[PDB]
Amino acid sequence: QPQAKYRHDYRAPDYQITDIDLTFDLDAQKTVVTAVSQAVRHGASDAPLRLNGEDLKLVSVHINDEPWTAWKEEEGALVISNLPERFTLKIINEISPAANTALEGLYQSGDALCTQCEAEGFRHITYYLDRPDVLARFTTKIIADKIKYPFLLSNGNRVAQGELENGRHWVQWQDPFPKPCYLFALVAGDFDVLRDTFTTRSGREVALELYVDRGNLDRAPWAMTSLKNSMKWDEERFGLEYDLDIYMIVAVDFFNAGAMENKGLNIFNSKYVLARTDTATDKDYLDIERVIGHEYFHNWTGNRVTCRDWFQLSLKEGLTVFRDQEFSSDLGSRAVNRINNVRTMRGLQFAEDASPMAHPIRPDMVIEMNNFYTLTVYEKGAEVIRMIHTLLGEENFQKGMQLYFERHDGSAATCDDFVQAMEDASNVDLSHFRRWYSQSGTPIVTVKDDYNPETEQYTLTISQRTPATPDQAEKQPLHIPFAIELYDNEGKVIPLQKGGHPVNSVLNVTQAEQTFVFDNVYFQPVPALLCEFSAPVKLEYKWSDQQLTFLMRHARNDFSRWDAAQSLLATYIKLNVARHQQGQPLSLPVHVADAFRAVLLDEKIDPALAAEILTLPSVNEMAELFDIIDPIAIAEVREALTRTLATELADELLAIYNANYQSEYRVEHEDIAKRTLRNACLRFLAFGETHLADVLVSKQFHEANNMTDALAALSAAVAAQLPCRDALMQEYDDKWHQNGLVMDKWFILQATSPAANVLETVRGLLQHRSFTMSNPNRIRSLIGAFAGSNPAAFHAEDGSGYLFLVEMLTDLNSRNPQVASRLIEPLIRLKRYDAKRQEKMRAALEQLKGLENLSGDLYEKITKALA
Ligand SMILES: N[C@@H](CCC(=O)O)C(=O)O
Ligand code: NA
Ligand code: NA
Ligand code: NA
Ligand code: NA
Ligand code: NA
Ligand code: NA
Ligand code: NA
Ligand code: NA
Ligand code: NA
Ligand code: NA
Ligand SMILES: [Zn+2]
Repeated sequence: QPQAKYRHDYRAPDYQITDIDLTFDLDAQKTVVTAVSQAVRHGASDAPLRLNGEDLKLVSVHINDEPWTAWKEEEGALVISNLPERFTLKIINEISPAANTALEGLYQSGDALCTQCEAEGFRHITYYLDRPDVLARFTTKIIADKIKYPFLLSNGNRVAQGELENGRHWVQWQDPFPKPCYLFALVAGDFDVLRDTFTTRSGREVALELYVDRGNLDRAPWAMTSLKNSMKWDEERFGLEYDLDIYMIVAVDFFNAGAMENKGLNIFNSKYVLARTDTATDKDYLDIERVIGHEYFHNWTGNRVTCRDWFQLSLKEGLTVFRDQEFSSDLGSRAVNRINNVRTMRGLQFAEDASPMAHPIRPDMVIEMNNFYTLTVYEKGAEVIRMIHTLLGEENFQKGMQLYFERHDGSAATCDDFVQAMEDASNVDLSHFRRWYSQSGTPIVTVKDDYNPETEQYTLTISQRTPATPDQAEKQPLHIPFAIELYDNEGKVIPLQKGGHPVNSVLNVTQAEQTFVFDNVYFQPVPALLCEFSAPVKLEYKWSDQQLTFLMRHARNDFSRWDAAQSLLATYIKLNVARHQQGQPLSLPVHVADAFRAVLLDEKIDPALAAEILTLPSVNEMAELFDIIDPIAIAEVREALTRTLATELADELLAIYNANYQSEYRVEHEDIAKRTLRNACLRFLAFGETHLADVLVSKQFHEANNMTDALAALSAAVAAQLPCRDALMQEYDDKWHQNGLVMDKWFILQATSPAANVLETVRGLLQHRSFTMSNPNRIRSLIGAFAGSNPAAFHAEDGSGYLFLVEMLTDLNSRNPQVASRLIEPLIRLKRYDAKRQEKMRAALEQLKGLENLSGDLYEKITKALA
């Protein structure tokens, strides 16, 4: 069952493989793989070649065409001894795509065959040096039944093709860029193809090809459009062009993650490709955009420069997430992007950094590498890259990117290499900054202020510390870029300065405790603190309600207005959760409701921003405010708050809802912002007088000319338990049952229902005609949404949620351990809950620990959780 691997153990490989020639005789039941690799020894003469392989049937081994006798198979490996220094290795083996339920390696997605090799899936295809610092030039020949698999795709360009007897054919591909094997891809199947072209700024014409299941071609143009937008943006912002002749994307229905950046042949979860205005929401459109961009941006940050080892995952993922965010932000509402990314950081990643699974963005220890494709590596990773950007500014940051590619193009690099490039290009010292790579947990930054009217000085006294996490007992101060702005009482910025000279508004918070003194502060300021969430930290500062509403009215950056609103609410969320636990109803000062009233009626606020201020923090974001989480109190308080605001703001809500009506549906940023505001008003309106609400919601649902508006109405019906809910839910089922992606939204609504009988409805749905345990998207929509997005039901006092999740994980552990491990995450958070909950959650985890054939993926999490 073991065994953890450790970053500090990295060693350069004893052998390299420079070129690999693959042939697949493809069949669902039995695929024959022939792999001819050119190998070179780099380590000691007597070192055996250790190849990784899993679930392979070895047929033969030859070395320079000599059948080899000096080898043995061991657990996960083929160990070949007594080799020359350079030689040709030839392996023949068999695998069975149809048996592959874990969806790693070569597997079946409906009638298609496709691959997923990151992290360590290639070893499920043949015996190989399945480690990302081994880089080979691939040539791939695919042979298959012509009728079942008319399209035979791999990385690169087509260099040969032929027909064979018995209705077979083949295509051979060649990719000139050396690659680690996690970037190998193969697809075989029968597809509709949308083809288009992008012309790079230096005049290279790239053929673009999007492969979708037959009948899905009508849902492809947005994705193709987003790809072109991605290519253009990476040229304009980063100076990067695509480096091949063709760019293929294949949308498949059975896929564990969102998508995969395989060189020239990305494979996508169809969730992040398929859109039409009646099937997909504005959010889907902007997610498709994000993820198409992300995989495209990987071509440089990931493919042209790869990872020395898997502990360096954030080198590509943090950076590529930063890039997808800058892309979304440049194209759309930068404020909305930042706000949402901050909501994700505070509401979801902070929770992980306080969990038993906590790790630094560059982990030190890993048992199952698929457990480290995390909010931390990705989202916190990007926040770290963004801190570098904050510290260097754009021009220097882009010089660091240039030095990074100039030094590392065509190699496997480390996080440390990236930091060094940024430091050397910029001349900004990032020694201390590197500690963000090696330390887990969320720093807490404590600020106290003092204004001195005699000296006309404002002084901030800033402290930091990070609590211990289960993985690390010593913690040390980080280099926290801590952006401020100071406002006079009319809302003007006060120049920051000291002893005659300008001071940078990004303060360098590097120690446990420091003081910063600003001079020439003629009037007592109101500060904005941690502007743009300039570091991924908790901020402890004793805001007055009035300072916060002042900021809501006057802060220069849209984000600071939002964030001031969140700090205003936070006090009253905490108040009312304590009240709720004593049986006391919601209490909200009049002046708080008035601050949201003012936002509804301020004509000068960008509606994109108004919408976000009028979107209350989620139950996950609310949970981050507390030492011990009470999910039932949080959920009832969020409901009560919503009903309070609905009552107090009813007329203003209706007015803004009506004013933002749009007869034309467009996927355009201004339109989206208006719709988002409209629908934010709708959420409150749904909790007004019952009949009025029922009529308004039902009308939106029935008269919508797009899925954004239909879903928002259905969601509101569900959330407020309106009388129309059952009829609208049944209508959506009747209309959409045949469409998995669209039914996923309905599964989410079912799983997150506040109805008393939600669990029972969810169990029933395991037999629904649109549900299947074979499909990860369906799993995550129904089961995962219950456990992870309905904490109130998941954490029902009778413990029924935990038992339900145990039953589901008991199946998934064997079927698909990666989706199992995603779904176990809520149970591993047990120590945030009260003792009675902890006790039932430990018991659920102890049941799981006892499973016959416990996957490594779950073993890792369960062990940390029970510690
Ligand atoms: N492969 C990623 C998603 C997309 C990406 O990181 O490139 C994951 O498995 O979570
Ligand atoms: Na071959
Ligand atoms: Na073996
Ligand atoms: Na990836
Ligand atoms: Na990559
Ligand atoms: Na923008
Ligand atoms: Na595994
Ligand atoms: Na994976
Ligand atoms: Na809000
Ligand atoms: Na949380
Ligand atoms: Na906008
Ligand atoms: Zn990625």
